[PDB]
Amino acid sequence: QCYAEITGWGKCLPPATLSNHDLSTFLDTSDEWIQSRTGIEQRRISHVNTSDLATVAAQHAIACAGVSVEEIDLIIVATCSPDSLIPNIASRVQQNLGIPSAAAFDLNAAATGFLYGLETATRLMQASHYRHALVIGAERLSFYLDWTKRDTAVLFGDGAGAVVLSKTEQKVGLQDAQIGCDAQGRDILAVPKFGTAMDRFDADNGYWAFDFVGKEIFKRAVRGMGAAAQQVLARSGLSTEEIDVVIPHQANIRIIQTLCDLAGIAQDKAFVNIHRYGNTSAATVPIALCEALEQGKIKPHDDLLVAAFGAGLTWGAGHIRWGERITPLGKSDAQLPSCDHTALDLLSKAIEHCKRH
Amino acid sequence: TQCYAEITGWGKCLPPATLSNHDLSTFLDTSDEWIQSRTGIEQRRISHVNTSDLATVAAQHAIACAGVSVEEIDLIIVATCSPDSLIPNIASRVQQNLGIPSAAAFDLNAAATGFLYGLETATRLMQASHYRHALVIGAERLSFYLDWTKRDTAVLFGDGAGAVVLSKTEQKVGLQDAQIGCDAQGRDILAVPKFGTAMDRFDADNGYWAFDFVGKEIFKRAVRGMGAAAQQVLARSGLSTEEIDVVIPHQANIRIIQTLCDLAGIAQDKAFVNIHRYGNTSAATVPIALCEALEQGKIKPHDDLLVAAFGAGLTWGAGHIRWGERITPLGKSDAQLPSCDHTALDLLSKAIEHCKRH
Ligand SMILES: CC(C)(COP(=O)(O)OP(=O)(O)OC[C@H]1O[C@@H](n2cnc3c(N)ncnc32)[C@H](O)[C@@H]1OP(=O)(O)O)[C@@H](O)C(=O)NCCC(=O)NCCS
Ligand SMILES: CCCCCCCC(=O)O
Repeated sequence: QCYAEITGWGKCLPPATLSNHDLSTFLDTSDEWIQSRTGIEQRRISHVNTSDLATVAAQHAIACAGVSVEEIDLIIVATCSPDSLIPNIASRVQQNLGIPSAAAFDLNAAATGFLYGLETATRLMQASHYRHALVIGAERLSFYLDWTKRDTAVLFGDGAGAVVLSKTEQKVGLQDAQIGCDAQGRDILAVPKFGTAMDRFDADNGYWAFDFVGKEIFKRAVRGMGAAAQQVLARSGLSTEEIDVVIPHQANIRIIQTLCDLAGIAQDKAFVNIHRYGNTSAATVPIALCEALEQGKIKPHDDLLVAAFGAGLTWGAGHIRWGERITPLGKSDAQLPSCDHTALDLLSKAIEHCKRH
Repeated sequence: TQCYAEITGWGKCLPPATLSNHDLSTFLDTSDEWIQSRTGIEQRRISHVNTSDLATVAAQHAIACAGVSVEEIDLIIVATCSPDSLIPNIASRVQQNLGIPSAAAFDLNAAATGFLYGLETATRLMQASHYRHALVIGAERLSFYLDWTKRDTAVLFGDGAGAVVLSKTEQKVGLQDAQIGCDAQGRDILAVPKFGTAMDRFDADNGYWAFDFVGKEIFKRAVRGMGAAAQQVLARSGLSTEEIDVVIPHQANIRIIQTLCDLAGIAQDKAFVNIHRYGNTSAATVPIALCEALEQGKIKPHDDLLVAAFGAGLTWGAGHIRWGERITPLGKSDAQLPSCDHTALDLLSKAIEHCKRH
């Protein structure tokens, strides 16, 4: 019996920041409404592709773990916004990092993708011959947004988070997990016409709908994450009070609060950074984990509950038992190339096109 | 304690519209003579429906074949590089279509090696955790991507889907050892760089994307990648090469398949080939081939199978499957695609005209 210890953690947030005030200059919205309803103050807009965000996050996690790129056997990138479909962006991260041989694939389960990835990498390592793995959640959601619709335009940001996993006999890392999907919620969070269903030669194919029914997402997410968390906790044999930290998906603060309240988990145990970055889909959990560790929220031997949901409607929860070390072995100098533009400047073309159309 | 994931169901979905080599000759400077001689491809299928619809039908056939209830399916993996949509994933669409409650549902992209990646992943998930039954699907609508003015690539690819159902068991069956990987130095020799979030969303000409393709370099890297993976798998199995009963390869090029077998010392007649009927269907190739090998009586109970594949990445893989007792379906499915009211040329008419005009 082995386990997959989380030995490295890292993040990459692009520098360009879009404030609620910035959004109010081109949409009929306010910082007052957004902060009160969502809890989001700011979000980051990438000047580079998803794979570049993923690469920097991975470099930080590798340094943190002190592992050699020659030791990495498996690379999973969880994303719904890959640079390209052919080939996958896991292979681009592999190419960028100079990792020889590793299995490299992209996984799409929306914002639950990082937990899906962590479950998958963990079980691969437990049942087969993978010694070290790199699991990355990375998104450039700004690509997708309709800048005339305030409902969806204020919720999402770009970013990437990463972990490195190391095979061990110590009972650490992901213990039980339950992942799933409520396919009856499929049509309430969707971009139906980007992908091979779109008309390739229609000049207006860029003006797609972002389907979004917020109250239905709320209900299904709470139900989905809640029951998954219960299964995990029940299988662990832990009482609810033994959970030290909750690392949730960062989509909505009231969802996080409701999840904890219905579970009877203390509100102050949930790590929240949505105010800074908004919803970065698959990046939310690994960015949050990385920041929780940086800010001293996770102690050695802590019991963590991870929980997430996403378009699908995918859902999941996991129980992580932390090991001995909460400090990086090394630091990485890795950074994105310099950003010569403001967030409004980056979005200028897309805003003008959506408004004209 | 030690369990295994038996392949208990297999199924396929090939769309009805057939594009012949003659059809291709009416709008490209090519001939059936050249294509059949050079590639061995006679026909390929062009879908009138989205990838998820192909995936759904293949799954229905596999589920009937396995005699499993949709309530028993705990995991759905769709390997594809041509999904209907990115948000949400198409695994969830298959789940919605089939009425599967609760199952983990995700899309996996490792190009044509995706089915083997999927089979490895589902197997290990079942071995290390609480998944009793899984559905693993390779499904593609590659016709979406093609430049119909370029005969080089336009004659090689097709649409389709294949599926398996896996069932947890104590019997030493299903996927035994596997080795999967990626040669990222081959990343730039097979690619469609400008479809995805790297593309200009508001450029009216963003549909006319280029391909990176260096055929001799793909050949070399694919043979090297699959060959060494197959060796690792065989070496870990403790089997001699003569004990392999059937090879189920990726159907990209017949000389690649031949070279793989020759360098491994595997008899050429053990490799199952259906590229002549369907061309390269990326992640669907292996599961369609497996399904057809079973239908045609090529796989016996207790046979040792070698699966091998490669794809853009350059991803690569091999697997050793030990077959169990049953090679016949428990049930048949009536599931079919909706009627196709168009010929393959009619389906491709708009895309052909646009590519020619541009
Ligand atoms: C076995 C192998 C020789 C197969 O070759 P092939 O792709 O079937 O055919 P080739 O690319 O060698 O083409 C041979 C000639 O036919 C011509 N040709 C190509 N497509 C044609 C068409 N549709 N009609 C008529 N002639 C054509 C070419 O001009 C070429 O001549 P050239 O060498 O002077 O350019 C292999 O070594 C190879 O090169 N494969 C390339 C692709 C590959 O290996 N994998 C792709 C999977 S994604
Ligand atoms: C132009 C798109 C064709 C599909 C390329 C991937 C096929 C493979 O992996 O073998």
